Amino acid sequence: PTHFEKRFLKRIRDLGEGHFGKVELCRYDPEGDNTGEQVAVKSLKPNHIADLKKEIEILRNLYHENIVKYKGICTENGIKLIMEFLPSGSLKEYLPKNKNKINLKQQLKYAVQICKGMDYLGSRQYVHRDLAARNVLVESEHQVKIGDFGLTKAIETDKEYYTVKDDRDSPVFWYAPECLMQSKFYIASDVWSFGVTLHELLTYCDSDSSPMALFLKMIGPTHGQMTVTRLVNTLKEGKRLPCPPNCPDEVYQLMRKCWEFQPSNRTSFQNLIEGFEALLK
Ligand SMILES: CCCS(=O)(=O)N[C@H]1C[C@@H](N(C)c2ncnc3[nH]ccc23)C1
Repeated sequence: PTHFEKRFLKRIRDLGEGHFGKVELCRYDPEGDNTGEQVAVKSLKPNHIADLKKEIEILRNLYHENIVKYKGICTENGIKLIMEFLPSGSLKEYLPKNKNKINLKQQLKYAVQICKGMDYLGSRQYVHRDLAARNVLVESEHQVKIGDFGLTKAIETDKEYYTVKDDRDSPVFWYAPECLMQSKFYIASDVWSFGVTLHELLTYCDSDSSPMALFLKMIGPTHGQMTVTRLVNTLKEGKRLPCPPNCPDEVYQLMRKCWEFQPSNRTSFQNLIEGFEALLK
């Protein structure tokens, strides 16, 4: 049930790619008649096998309505992670195609669902470290799920954070000051990334309004080396992503509470759930 044979995983197309990992759409077809189920397969790009094993162990341990469902594994010396496939794809793919169909009420319900999924992940003592719209999957127009855990780490025992020893290519434009200045990741650091994801969601994932595009227009291009320093300085000055068009004051105030410079001053996911639900009538 949880073991998928590689020869029967018929490649269809790519769903997404990282630096060292890729997610592909496959049809698991053991009958050879093309009636098999479509699944999302995460593997290693052409090791790092230990990190995919950790991700598998994390996802197998998560059971929640707003978290992509683990289905099993496929072995090669190598390993692949098998997950349910959500045909509507990420919010980055879905929102620009459905701008007219999705109103503020629906966006706020997605924000509650992501916070519920994140609060559940935090209760398991994990930090996601990669919360962005590209990682939020659309199950239906009424439901979303957190769909990738490639950077997820277990919080160091009796500590409030995880210290990254690598961070090779990480989503710096979604990162809190403590991640950028000290490589320390708190549950509060995910709260900051959430505020950035909420900003993406409210702009319908418009590429011109993306966190990278906006910050590249605020700071200016330098590439690779000085980007993080110039981002830290911009954040120290009190500059934040602006209020999206048609975002009400009440929603922006919640978003701004995700963006307090100090981790201890930020709102929690439980407070965000209650705050958004109070706006839903
Ligand atoms: C290492 C690559 C990270 S990434 O590319 O930034 N995001 C992931 C691609 C995936 N995604 C769009 C999916 N689309 C459809 N069904 C799905 N099930 C499970 C996943 C998934 C999330």
